[PDB]
Amino acid sequence: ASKRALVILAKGAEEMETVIPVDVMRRAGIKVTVAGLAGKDPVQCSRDVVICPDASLEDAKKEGPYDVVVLPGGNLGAQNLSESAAVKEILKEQENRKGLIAAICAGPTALLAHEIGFGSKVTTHPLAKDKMMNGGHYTYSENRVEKDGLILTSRGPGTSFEFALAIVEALNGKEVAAQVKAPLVLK
Amino acid sequence: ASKRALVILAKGAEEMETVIPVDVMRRAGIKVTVAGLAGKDPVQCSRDVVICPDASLEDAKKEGPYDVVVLPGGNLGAQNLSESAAVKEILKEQENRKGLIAAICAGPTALLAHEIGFGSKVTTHPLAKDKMMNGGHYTYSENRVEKDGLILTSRGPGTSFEFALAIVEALNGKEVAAQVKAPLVLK
Repeated sequence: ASKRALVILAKGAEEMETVIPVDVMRRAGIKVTVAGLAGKDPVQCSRDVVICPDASLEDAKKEGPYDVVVLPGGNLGAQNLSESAAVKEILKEQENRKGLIAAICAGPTALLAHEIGFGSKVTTHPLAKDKMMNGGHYTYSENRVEKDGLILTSRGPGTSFEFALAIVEALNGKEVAAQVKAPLVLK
Repeated sequence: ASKRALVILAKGAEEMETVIPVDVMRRAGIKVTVAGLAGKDPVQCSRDVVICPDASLEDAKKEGPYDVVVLPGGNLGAQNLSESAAVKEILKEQENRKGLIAAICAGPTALLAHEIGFGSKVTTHPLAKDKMMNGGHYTYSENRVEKDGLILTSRGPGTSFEFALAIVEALNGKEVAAQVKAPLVLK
């Protein structure tokens, strides 16, 4: 049986932070659903790459549970995630059921919006720190990837491989992460 | 005036190797055209990410010249590039006019197919070396990014940031590459 990932794709998502996790997770044999927040229409990412989701979020949320819920960054994508009642519900259920939640760059600020994982040690993009830390509900880290229990965070486009491989390790183990990593030609 | 890039997107392209250069180049203020080899329909990449091109290659090739032509990798994407007469023409014109050609992973094997840049020092994905070296028409390198004149090559998903930043440096200079790099949170 394979593990399953839900990647929530909103307008303004950082496309590198979307595609790197999707691709790496699929290399790991994870069943990944790219779910469009706004429906199954194509999504215009932050740098104008247009990605066709696998499903609407509306549909995908009925086909859970997922072993991980992934929140890409990009300032405007994260804002859309933060404003969504559907995202709130998905994250609250995931946290209740002790499933992994993984967010990168500005993505963790949706955790704040939805009151998820308070008390966790987290990282974000440097420019998103102040937003994440408003109210002091998290403890900040400058590590490239941070994991505190079921809350997995990371910093930016350039940490996306490390983030994705951390998700793979959490779901499928160290050996699978190492096997997936080698063909990537990472430093 | 801005520099212009043509990114040729075929079925089976490695989506990370497509999106990272597009996004990084747009961050650099380059005007990037994502051109679908087979037309302007959505393209199913190697790990099933579906990208909507900006234009068909047929249309985009009429709107040149481009300061760089970029060939993503992915074994099957590169095969499609290698089999295309339109790609052959584009690359031969680009080489004739002394414009940059940038190829990553399996992508450089399309240079071999189209008889482009013979004698150049090149790199590829490790698994693509034998194909690239058939006939001894290039000199092989294990550097993460290799540049020999107007032939710029790189190795894999994990070298895509370095590849993209090398394109930015070649087109817009070292200072712009450094400015674009810093917000990425690269090591």
